[PDB]
Amino acid sequence: ALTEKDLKNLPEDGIDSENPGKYRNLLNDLQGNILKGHGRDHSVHLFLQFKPEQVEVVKQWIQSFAQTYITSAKKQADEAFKYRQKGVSGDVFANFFLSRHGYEYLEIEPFQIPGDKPFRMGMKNEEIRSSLGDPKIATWELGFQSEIHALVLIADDDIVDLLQIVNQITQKLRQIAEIVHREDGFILRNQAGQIIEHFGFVHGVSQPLFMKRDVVRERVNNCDFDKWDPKAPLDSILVEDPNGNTKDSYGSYLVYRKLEQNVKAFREDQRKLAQKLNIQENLAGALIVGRFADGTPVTLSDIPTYAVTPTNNFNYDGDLAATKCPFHSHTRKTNPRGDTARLLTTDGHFDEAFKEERGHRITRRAVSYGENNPSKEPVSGSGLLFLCFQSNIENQFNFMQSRWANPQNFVQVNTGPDPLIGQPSGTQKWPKKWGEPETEEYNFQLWINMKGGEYFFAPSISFLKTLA
Amino acid sequence: ALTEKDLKNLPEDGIDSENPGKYRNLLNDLQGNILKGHGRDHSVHLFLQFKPEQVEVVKQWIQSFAQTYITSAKKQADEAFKYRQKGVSGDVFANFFLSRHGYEYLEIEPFQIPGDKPFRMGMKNEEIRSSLGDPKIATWELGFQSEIHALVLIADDDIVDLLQIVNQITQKLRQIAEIVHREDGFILRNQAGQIIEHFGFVHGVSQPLFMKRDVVRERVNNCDFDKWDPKAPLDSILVEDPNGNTKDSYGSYLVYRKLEQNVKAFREDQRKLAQKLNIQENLAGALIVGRFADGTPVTLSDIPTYAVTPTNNFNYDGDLAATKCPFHSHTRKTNPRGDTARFDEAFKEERGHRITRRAVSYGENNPSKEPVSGSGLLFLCFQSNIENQFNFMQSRWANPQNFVQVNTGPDPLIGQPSGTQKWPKKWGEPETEEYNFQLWINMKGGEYFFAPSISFLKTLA
Amino acid sequence: ALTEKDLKNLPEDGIDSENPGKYRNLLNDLQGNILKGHGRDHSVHLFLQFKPEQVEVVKQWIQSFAQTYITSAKKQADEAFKYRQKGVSGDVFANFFLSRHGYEYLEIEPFQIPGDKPFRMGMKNEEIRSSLGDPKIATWELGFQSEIHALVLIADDDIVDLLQIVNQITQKLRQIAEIVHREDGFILRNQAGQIIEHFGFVHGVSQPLFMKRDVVRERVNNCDFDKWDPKAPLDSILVEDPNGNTKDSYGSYLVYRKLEQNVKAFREDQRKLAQKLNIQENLAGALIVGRFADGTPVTLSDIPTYAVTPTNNFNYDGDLAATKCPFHSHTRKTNPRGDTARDEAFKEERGHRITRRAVSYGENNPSKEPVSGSGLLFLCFQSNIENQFNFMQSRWANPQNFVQVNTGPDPLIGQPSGTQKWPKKWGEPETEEYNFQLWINMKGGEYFFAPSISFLKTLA
Amino acid sequence: ALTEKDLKNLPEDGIDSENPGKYRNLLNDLQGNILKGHGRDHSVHLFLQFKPEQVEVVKQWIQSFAQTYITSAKKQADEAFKYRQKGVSGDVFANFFLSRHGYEYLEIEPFQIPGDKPFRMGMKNEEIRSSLGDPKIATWELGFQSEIHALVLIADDDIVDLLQIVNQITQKLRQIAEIVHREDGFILRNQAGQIIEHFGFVHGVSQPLFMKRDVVRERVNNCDFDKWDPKAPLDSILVEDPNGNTKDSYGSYLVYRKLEQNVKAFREDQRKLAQKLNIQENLAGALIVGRFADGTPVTLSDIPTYAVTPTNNFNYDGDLAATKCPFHSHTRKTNPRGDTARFDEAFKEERGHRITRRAVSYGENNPSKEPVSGSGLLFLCFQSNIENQFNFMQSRWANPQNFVQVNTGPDPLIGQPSGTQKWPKKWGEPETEEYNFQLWINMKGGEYFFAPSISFLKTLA
Ligand code: HEM
Ligand code: HEM
Ligand code: HEM
Ligand code: HEM
Repeated sequence: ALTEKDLKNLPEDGIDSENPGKYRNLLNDLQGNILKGHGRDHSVHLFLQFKPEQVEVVKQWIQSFAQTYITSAKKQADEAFKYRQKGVSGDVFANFFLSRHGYEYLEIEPFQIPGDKPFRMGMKNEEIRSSLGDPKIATWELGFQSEIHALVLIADDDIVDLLQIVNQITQKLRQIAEIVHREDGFILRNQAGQIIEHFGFVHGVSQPLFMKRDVVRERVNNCDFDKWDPKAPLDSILVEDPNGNTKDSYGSYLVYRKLEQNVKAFREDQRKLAQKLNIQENLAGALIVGRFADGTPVTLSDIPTYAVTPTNNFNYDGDLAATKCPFHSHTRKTNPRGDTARLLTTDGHFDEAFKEERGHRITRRAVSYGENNPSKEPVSGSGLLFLCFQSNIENQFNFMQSRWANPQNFVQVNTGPDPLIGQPSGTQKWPKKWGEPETEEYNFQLWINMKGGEYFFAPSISFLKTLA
Repeated sequence: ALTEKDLKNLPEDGIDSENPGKYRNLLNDLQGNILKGHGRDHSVHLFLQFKPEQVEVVKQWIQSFAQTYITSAKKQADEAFKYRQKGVSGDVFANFFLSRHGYEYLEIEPFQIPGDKPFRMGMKNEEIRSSLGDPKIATWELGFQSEIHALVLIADDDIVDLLQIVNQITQKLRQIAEIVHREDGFILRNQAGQIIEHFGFVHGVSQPLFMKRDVVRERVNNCDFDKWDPKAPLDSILVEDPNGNTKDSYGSYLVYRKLEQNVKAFREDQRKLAQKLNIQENLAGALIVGRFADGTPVTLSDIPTYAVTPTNNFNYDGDLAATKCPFHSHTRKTNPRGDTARFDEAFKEERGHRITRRAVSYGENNPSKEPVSGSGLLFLCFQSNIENQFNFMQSRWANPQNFVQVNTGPDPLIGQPSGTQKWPKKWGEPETEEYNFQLWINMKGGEYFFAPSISFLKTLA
Repeated sequence: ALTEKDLKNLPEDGIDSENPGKYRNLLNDLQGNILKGHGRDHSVHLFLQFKPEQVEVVKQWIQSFAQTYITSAKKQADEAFKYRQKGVSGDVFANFFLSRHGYEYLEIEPFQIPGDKPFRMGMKNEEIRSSLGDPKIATWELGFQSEIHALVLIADDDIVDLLQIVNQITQKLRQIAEIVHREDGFILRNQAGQIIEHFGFVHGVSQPLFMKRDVVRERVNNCDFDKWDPKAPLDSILVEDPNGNTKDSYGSYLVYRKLEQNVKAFREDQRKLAQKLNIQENLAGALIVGRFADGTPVTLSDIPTYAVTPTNNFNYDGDLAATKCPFHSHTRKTNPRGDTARDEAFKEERGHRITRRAVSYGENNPSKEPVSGSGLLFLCFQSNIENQFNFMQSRWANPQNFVQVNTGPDPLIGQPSGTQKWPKKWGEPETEEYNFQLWINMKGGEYFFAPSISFLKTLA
Repeated sequence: ALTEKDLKNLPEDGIDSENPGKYRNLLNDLQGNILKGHGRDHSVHLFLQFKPEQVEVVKQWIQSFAQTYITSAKKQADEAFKYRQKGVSGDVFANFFLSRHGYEYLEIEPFQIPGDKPFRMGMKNEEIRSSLGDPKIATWELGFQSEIHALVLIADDDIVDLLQIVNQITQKLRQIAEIVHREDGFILRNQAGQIIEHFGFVHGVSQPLFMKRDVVRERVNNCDFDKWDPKAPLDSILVEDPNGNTKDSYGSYLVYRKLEQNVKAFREDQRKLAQKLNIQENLAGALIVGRFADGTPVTLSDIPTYAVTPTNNFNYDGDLAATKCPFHSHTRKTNPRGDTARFDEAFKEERGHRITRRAVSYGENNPSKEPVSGSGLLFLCFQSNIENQFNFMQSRWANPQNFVQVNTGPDPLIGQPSGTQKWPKKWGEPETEEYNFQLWINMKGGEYFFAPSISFLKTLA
């Protein structure tokens, strides 16, 4: 019975998984890892292509997997609650995702396939590739060149147990599917214990928030959200599953991209940038990313502050000319925190324009691959397994990459591409002295390579359980 | 060339140790641990009485110690910078302090001895004892009953190495001095990794800030400064060293007090208070201290809320009647945040009484245990004027029953003598009930010292 | 050159990898993990079926794998030496094995396929199954019911890294092969840090030894060799690779069996046995296995004694009537230490030994009691499967009359189960009958050959 | 009752601390750390000189320390038992030792002072120094140049708590004694978790054994002692305390020596030796010490075996020509395992020279580093006769060039003065080459003490 209103407006404290009220049925039929990350230290990603002419036994397998393993949002919350209260660790965590091709394999009518246009086109689609600035599909890792039908995600803190359970699951799975690709994701940490990505920066700091446990935690640590509200409405991440079987059956769209990071070359380019500007290497890093390695926002400081829990309580209102945090910095390109509402609004509707800007946000659930020692500097074979959720790929991930990160004239003319993820690489203007207007041009090179991926839908659990 | 102006007004971002500008010479000749704490996990405190008739060899020893070991504020900042940037751990940290009696031992002329009156009088002085409400000197631990000339402080994160270095240092030291007392300080922590004191409360939260690294961290991570500005001027902590060699030779006055904490009895009294008011035990704690054990200010909340960086950008403007945080609570007694001004001139004066705390713990290192005796706080603080700062805070704020208002009662944590407080029955409502919270902290000994400029110590012989 | 003499007689200190003498060329072309275990904490086992009509590209893949990853015995020894001397870890460990079906897929002429008869027949063969007392092939786990061509084994101490490297390897591999089954092996330990198996017993103690580093360690730290000599000749494990590129090209035959252990039921049966005999649970365990859980040989003691290096320099000469260690106990069945010879007969008895390279699967917490899904990935090497593993199972463990009439089957591994006679009091003759049940289930496996490296490097 | 027989013959399984039988009174009145090491990870050593004319208050202090802190052998065993059985940690461990000078300070009559001649002479005695090959007393560290009366030893696994307890103990102690020197001992370990000394070799492997727990553990791990019996009779370590309160009152003589180890130079010398002989560096180490770094005996192997618990089950009967383990190697010099008997009576006499080691490390705690000075071994050992045990071992075995055979040369590790050894070119073959391995251990000070019975100390005042 959830209305338009209920989906467009998050409660003030978020959705309370212990007292869900009208969101109870939703949480029971929605898969986990969407509204709140599964939080497990290890994961396995199995990309599947179902075997020809085996539709009925495939459906039986999916059904059994949904009955036995898939974790709902309610189950995810209950497992976290039982762990905190009684030290009892829960079952493995599991998600199941379908591509558009997967829906076709399953003989679901076109009109019943999730409607998102990028999801239907697929990440190999030439128009999609062109719009993202992505490389040719022939450059992708072999696993991703196959037609992918589905993704199985299994996660757990105990790696050896995770491997055993995966090996059990795969016995029946292999009868009906080719496993065309596998990843074993993990969480990289720095010596302070912060979660980082391979270039050494704390990662996952700024997220749309939905669940009470997150909202309340973030509020107490971010000054009552007095500079930035991280809450987001449910309709920025959920969509009705057109084939769900409850009054409140929802899913979300997944973007999966394997992003290789050339750490050695990145560090060299960062040092060179620092030498050219005659600044500290750590500040050069902060100008590229928008934060110091520890998470300190460069809009707020020209030095790292080393807080283990970095602040998210800022906007760029004290930095309108972007002489502290440049317009090109990754954080400011991907989350303008109002820049588009000021700079690109001429009818004066700041509030409406800011709401629209905020509607482009993505909910990240990324993990690392490759080298697990963060002191090392891999050239290839290490990076980020980029996963994010949204209700509209065209308006969220694709928008963020194609309209914000890539273009040289966003948010203002001659900003240049995002030096971390913008394709193609180009020219940025860097402040010589933090907080002062004079800049110098430097072409920071793109040290991230797209190695493959796909768009999926996370269906409602009831859909999956009644497929056979 | 630092002027009156430079000393009375801190720069907006504090003193930048990596780009010190006009403060460069000051930072080279000022000892560390004053403007910013040494931050090491372990320390050794050696209290000295120099041996009679050995003035010249004592001076030679002090000179060698200053040349080899003493850490300047600049060196301290450089060691932290090298550690962050390259993982290289620095030398051991060291301070050296002299008492007035120590200056006299060294045959320094009276006009050249630091001028602070409490420092000159000494912590054993009867007037000082009476003013502080302190116990009789005959009750102090034996080590502190000796005439103390100096204090050597050595600190390091690696405890075993620290002990070896100390044992090396003490070989030549014992030739020229009696070590009359030793402490081995350490940092107590809660399960979240926050620094606490033996009663279980997060500790060292609210400080005067001077250095850029501290000022910016606080501003960025603790919600800016619009309710409470933690910056302080240099003249609230530094004093020109009358015997320094440089144009910018400064020191500071140290108060050292060994404060024994009866954890078992404190917890019992806290439970009895809670049960008398029919409130949660954690809230009873918060009414005694002014914060919950997790650091949550009781003026802002009647429950703990677990902020990772405990809140400090607040004042009592939403709590004028003190029915959330009582006037008697330790934090509100020791930092009234404008109560005395209730303006601008009066608040500046009020803020001039602040102290810069550099305390460490002694005794039991397992924070789950409940020692009765032999555990507590090695209370160290710095200031430019002991009469106006530590002594003022203890004698005029914490102890009196009529500060800040009539019948407030003494600070139930540190006030001497103990007395009667009025406790709100319901947080945020006016009705109170009287309860005599007992004093569970005992003064076991201490002394006042001066941290001299490094150049003074390096050219003493 | 290696002569018959060199293969039939191990040097007194074993083969010295750092000064190999006449064995130098052999160690260069022989895969690791055979003469000495790879010693890595984690492993991944990938069972392969090559895709139809892709023989040439399969050969190219195998060749690249042999050039890039396969660890020789010389490389294995060098990696251990560099690790001890300089702390440098070095590469992942890798083996590659072929089944007879794999040889046929690769269009290798029959006269060139390794000659061992069980190997050629395959572990699914009905005569093999019957001989071993094995269950029907339809009861096997699904992965093992496919026709298996090859096994890729990759191992490393750093599990996360191992997983990344495996995922890299499998990208090109999947183009030319189905991965029909996977295991992730790991090492179970007790609180003292000794390697154990799921029933709780220290495991991997008694082995044929070949390399100096093993021989000397064992001699120095395990009380010399005067009661039991653990050395074995190279011809008890190595076989000439008919397709190697020199006369010094050797391989070995691998037996792989997934053996599920019902820990819960085993412990109950052990407790019931102990109650029936009115003895301590731990002694009942020792009578089943031949050792206490801590490794203490039950022939030597009726109590555990916690030796750090579990004892292996013993025989049953003080226990001829088997009233301390019964004739049915697992250790005494699988290694009679002279019972069958009661000189030439003892040498023959010792020729049946197997070199074990097993690892665990399933539950990694050894305090738990899984019913199914946990056990031992049993791997062993030999030069002659008929005379070694198959002999040990079919002629020693299984039969009721080995080593003497009415001994009964090995209560741990004997198939089918039956009746054992158990001493009421250790060291005294009176026994009582009890049918210990079989709590190990064969879930699948295959026989393979580990070829010489030069064969694999020049296959395309 | 204890008879001559009981003291000259250890029971087959050693003394059972849980069931002591005839040894019950002995274990109550005997200090710990003698028959079995205290096994604590940290210790503090306080060397004392009692203050002139304060004999009676010194006696009262010693009495209170014996009543409150000193650990008997029985208490030590009970604390270990409770810890294993219930996880309950015990009190700190403590010993108290007196020098001959300390006995004289306490006005104990000469006939009542322990009779051992080296003990009475003192380690500063010129004839003692000459006999040991020791350096001039003026080269010792300053702390050891004082007249030392006593040594207080306090030990615990929890370093911070140990420090606090020591600081408490020293308050009353300082009233009646000068603390002339302090060490903070610790246990150095290699990456495998084995206890090592600074040169990197596993240390403490071969010991005389007395207590059942040790005897049984060692027996099971050493092949039922079939090559070497490590047991020793009680009279090789215990001495009747002439001033104990019963006939079951015993003590032992302590040798304490601070031995500095030049790790950097030792490693260079080892590498030079290896290059000259064209052998592996690890084997060169084994030829110096008698064992590889991991403990593997070089008499048994020319390669390390890396067993975490090294074997002790060997003698040199497979190596009579000493071409595997040279006659000069430290282990073979200090424990010939029958070389001097080459029988039964001579081997018994040879075994009577053994010492029971209770050493700990000082200085650098990171074993990967290579200190030149300031790091080493705090060498402690016990015996019933210093002349026949430690002094005999150093002066008659380690030092002489003609022990055990002509032109063996000094022990290259500890022999003073240094000289020439003959090293086998190829392990197990006779041809040798001369190389002068240098002495990289420096004696920095020490003293001989007696560990008195507890009853003596408890009734001293
Ligand atoms: C290997 C590739 C990438 C790296 C290393 C990376 C790194 C980071 C870092 C260090 C942060 C700052 C801390 C945080 O809030 O998490 C961040 C934030 C973020 N990144 Fe990325 N990023 C990557 C790819 C992407 C891509 C492809 C997108 C979207 C198209 C994206 C969108 C975001 C967003 C939305 C934020 C949060 C901005 C905010 O709310 O302040 N990132 N990224
Ligand atoms: C064992 C004795 C003491 C204990 C257990 C103790 C405990 C605490 C605690 C828990 C806080 C709150 C957190 C913080 O800001 O650090 C605090 C604050 C403080 N204490 Fe103490 N204290 C002790 C002695 C003293 C003494 C003797 C003084 C001065 C005479 C003092 C002055 C202060 C001041 C100035 C603050 C900061 C108040 C603010 O700015 O809000 N304390 N103390
Ligand atoms: C899950 C199945 C099995 C378990 C739990 C198991 C367990 C053990 C145990 C605890 C030992 C004693 C310690 C040792 O020397 O390793 C051992 C020894 C041994 N086992 Fe097994 N075993 C299993 C299967 C097999 C099979 C199938 C064979 C051969 C057909 C075998 C052959 C041996 C041999 C040869 C020894 C060494 C005996 C000796 O030399 O004293 N085991 N086994
Ligand atoms: C810094 C000085 C010394 C070092 C580094 C050192 C090192 C060692 C090492 C590595 C061992 C072999 C393992 C073991 O403990 O059994 C050992 C054994 C021994 N050392 Fe020392 N040692 C030192 C000084 C001394 C001195 C001064 C003596 C006697 C005068 C001595 C007597 C012994 C004895 C008796 C053994 C055992 C011999 C045996 O029973 O096999 N050591 N030493």
